[PDB]
Amino acid sequence: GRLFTSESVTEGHPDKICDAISDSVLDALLAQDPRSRVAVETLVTTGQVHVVGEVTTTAKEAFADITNTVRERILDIGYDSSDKGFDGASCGVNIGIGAQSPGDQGLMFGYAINDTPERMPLPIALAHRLSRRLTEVRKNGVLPYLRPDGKTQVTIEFEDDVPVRLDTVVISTQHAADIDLENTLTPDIREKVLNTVLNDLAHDTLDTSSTRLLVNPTGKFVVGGPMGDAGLTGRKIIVDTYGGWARHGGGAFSGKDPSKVDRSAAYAMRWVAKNIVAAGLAERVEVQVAYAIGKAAPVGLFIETFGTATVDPVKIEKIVPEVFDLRPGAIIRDLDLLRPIYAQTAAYGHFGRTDVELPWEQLNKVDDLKRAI
Amino acid sequence: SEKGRLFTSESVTEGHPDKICDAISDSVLDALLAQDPRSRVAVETLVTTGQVHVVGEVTTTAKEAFADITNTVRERILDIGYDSSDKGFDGASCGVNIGIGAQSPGDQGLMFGYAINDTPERMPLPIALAHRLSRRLTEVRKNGVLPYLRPDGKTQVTIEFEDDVPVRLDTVVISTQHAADIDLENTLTPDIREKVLNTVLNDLAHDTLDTSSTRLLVNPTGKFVVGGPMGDAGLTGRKIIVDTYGGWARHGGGAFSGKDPSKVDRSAAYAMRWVAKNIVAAGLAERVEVQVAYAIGKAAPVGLFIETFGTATVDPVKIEKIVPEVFDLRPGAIIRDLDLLRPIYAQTAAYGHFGRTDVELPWEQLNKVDDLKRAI
Ligand SMILES: [Ca+2]
Ligand SMILES: [Ca+2]
Ligand SMILES: [Ca+2]
Ligand SMILES: [Ca+2]
Repeated sequence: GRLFTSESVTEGHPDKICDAISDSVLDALLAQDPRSRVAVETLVTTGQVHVVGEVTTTAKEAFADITNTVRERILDIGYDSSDKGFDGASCGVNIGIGAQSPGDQGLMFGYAINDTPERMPLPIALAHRLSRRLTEVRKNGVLPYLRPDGKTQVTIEFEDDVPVRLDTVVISTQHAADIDLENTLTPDIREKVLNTVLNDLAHDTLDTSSTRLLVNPTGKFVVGGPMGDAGLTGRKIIVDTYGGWARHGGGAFSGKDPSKVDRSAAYAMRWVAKNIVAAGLAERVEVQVAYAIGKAAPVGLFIETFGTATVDPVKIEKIVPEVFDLRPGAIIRDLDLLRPIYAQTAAYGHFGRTDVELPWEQLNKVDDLKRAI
Repeated sequence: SEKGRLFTSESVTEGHPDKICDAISDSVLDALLAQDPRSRVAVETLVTTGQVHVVGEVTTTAKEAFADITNTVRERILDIGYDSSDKGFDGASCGVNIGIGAQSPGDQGLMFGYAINDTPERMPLPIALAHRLSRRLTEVRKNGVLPYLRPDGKTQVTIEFEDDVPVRLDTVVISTQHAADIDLENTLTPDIREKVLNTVLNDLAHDTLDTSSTRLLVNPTGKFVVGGPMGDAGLTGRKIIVDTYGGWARHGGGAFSGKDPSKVDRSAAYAMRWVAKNIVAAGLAERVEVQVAYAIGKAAPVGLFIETFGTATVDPVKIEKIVPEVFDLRPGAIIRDLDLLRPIYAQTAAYGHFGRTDVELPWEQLNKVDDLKRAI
């Protein structure tokens, strides 16, 4: 029986702090100037944030306010005290962003699979559901002693490609110093985080009766975030996408405006793949787009259905570029990408989100595909 | 009948800002390991216009090496070739800030490795060719053949595959920094074709890849005089697909540079490359993805899974059985057997960690082929 493990992290993980700050700067600029060009990278370490990169924008007032946007995001994450390892109101904030006033050979992958309602691979889907729920129970006061930093890991056993057993769940979370790990943290996390997520999913074949749950296996986790650590933007690209289950062409998402094809074309390929499986044309699919210098539209569109197609895969390949307009400008227009919608994507995955509606997750092309067959 | 598949991968030179960071992070690692082989290192680097910021955490007895980190940083930048503001960056005069916490002295995981007989080095062809080109691009700068070149650069390779055979080199893009006085059409383009593209193709001598109609584009966006961190920013661990298999294989996550070998994200990824390469070299498959599964509380893997994509010459179940008999995949054993507690990492920080034809790395040795053949 094959095992597969994926992980997720909360918004309080230092690498995710950086992704969120980078995309908070992006959203701030897009809110005032939708055509801003942005390439913003964030570093955090003990007591400090360093935001660098380049921007072309007319949004000078938003640019001036970046320092405050940074602090506010850190406070929203929940870092508001040195006791927690980090305080957005009093940490160091340094800005080294160059500012001015105003194709390529490419491959990009997308993936979808009918193993979850959100059409994601089960290990990453479950890991993200758990990291989101972990944060939710902190913020809604159900478990008020929790602190922001955390990580989830999910190992599933498969038999002939069917997920049959939930093998291991690891949940590591930051928490107040007075909390008993064995008699308070562990059962609260089992009841309020693991069991609620498993009930939400109600998976048809995943046996969770003998799951090994480990909560804070390395013990006390009182201080977290950048304290005694460091984070950078774009260091969780597998967490951001498919958890290792699918191939990745390279390129991080956060801090990049939608003109960056690494972001927008990856989003488009997810959209294509999700609509293909939701249309029942395959149970799982990897979609690959090929772009060439000097041509807007793709020079190639390839799929792999792993034996699960219900129609000829060559037919699927033919109809995708008829149904979808995969020119970069069309993707931007059609998904309405020149809007401040990115800070929300910077933790808990860019794909398969059950808590927010994202343009590239909409099943608005299922009918189109069915008509084209 | 399906249209031929296209696949593109890319590589960057040691002068690309993200690779500058990988190199600085691993140069700090090597400096520490040279004095204290058991140093714990998690060192991240940021560069932007005129400045380097090195952060993270270290546990080491190598206090003299730690004190010298600022000089190690400057020396790496100068070795890359950034020695002037005219080039965008000067290792001797740029800002260098160190914010590293210093002190004196398992996990649920999955990691992938891959190999394939599409190249001599048993790497996927698009990334192998991209890396050979980026290495050669740097080589002709440093050896004086094309002395007007400057450090920053990028290569991209698009190949057409028909029924899994690489049949055509579709496009090669070579983007390189250079001196201001250089004629792009009449000097740079023909020099790059002759000294970089043609030499690499002749070295490779690929039996099926037709290069007679290759579209070569040299600096398609024009002049590239200033580069590196100038008007840009780089960070450690932002080229993980360049570092590995160029998108051809699955990646479990985790960057390499700035991490000592106790980090399983690095050492177990290296071990999986070693396993996959030996499996293919032993004739057990033409291509293979190897997946190792670790559990909290157990040193040895709880699973070892392979995918041979229909190319196995023996039962894949048998391959799965013999791998953990022949390879000791306990983290402590990988570290000992590959001799990882040595200053060998700065060299890995550009041009790929896998498939290197210019340097001999422990995880690329075919010293387990005989063992595998005896176990069948
Ligand atoms: Ca059901
Ligand atoms: Ca529709
Ligand atoms: Ca041997
Ligand atoms: Ca024997």
